[PDB]
Amino acid sequence: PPPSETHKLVVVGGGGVGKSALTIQFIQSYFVSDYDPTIEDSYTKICSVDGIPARLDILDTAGQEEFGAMREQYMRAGHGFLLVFAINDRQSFNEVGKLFTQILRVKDRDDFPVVLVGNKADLESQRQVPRSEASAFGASHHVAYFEASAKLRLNVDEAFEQLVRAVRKYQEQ
Ligand SMILES: Nc1nc2c(ncn2[C@@H]2O[C@H](COP(=O)(O)OP(=O)(O)O)[C@@H](O)[C@H]2O)c(=O)[nH]1
Ligand SMILES: [Mg+2]
Repeated sequence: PPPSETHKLVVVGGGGVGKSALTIQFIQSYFVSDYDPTIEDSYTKICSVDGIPARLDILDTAGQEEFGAMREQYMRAGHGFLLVFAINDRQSFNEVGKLFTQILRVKDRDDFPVVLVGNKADLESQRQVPRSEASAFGASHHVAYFEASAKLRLNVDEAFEQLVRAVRKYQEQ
């Protein structure tokens, strides 16, 4: 039952990058390889980060294009964003640039809680975005970057946990 340790988190990124697979890994701790791309759902997880309990309300977006809500709605409501691309899809990496610019336009500041996730780390030979390039993009935006694999449950908890940290330090203002 935490108090202002209740955080509305939004998972955003291009289709097919692993938003559902990542979110389901965090909530359910197993890999779903074929999650209905049309389903946009919110989840809740109560968990401890840095020794402090937190209520996390996580929206797994299906995109505004066909199936989901207009993004400005949940982008305004969101307390923190998990910005996902896939390391074997440069177009998905371009899409996170666009999403980042939109978030900071909606918040009217360049310092809102965001964590960058490059998913599908298990497909190293298929990489299209160098780790150094993705890292630079994160650094230039003052955010943490994780390479994750929803398939192998690598850096799933760690990415979401870091996002909670960013939201906390932000609202220490
Ligand atoms: N190899 C690999 N494939 C993944 C990973 N995460 C998701 N996928 C695959 O990527 C596709 C899209 O994943 P999904 O969770 O539906 O992505 P979403 O559209 O962003 O919600 C599916 O075919 C998944 O099996 C991963 O970590 N590694
Ligand atoms: Mg999905």
